[PDB]
Amino acid sequence: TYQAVLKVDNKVIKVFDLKKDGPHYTYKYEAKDGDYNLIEVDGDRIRVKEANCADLVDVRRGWISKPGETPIACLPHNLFITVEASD
Ligand SMILES: [Zn+2]
Repeated sequence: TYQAVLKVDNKVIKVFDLKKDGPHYTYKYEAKDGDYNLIEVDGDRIRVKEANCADLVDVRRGWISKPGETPIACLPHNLFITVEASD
């Protein structure tokens, strides 16, 4: 079993459990300045579904689910999603 760690501005703000038979939902990160990234968890996988950064690189990256995968990164918003083991 794995977990996704969402970090923004060097603060870990949310840890999502990645369960194969798990729920499907969205979580919105939105800063006071209007910068936002919409996280979508679908069972055991996670992505940024939508964002308003200038290049949408994190959106275009799509889903990750395994610890070794390159983290989802929105560099303009200083936001990162990495997958890791339940330790
Ligand atoms: Zn981005």
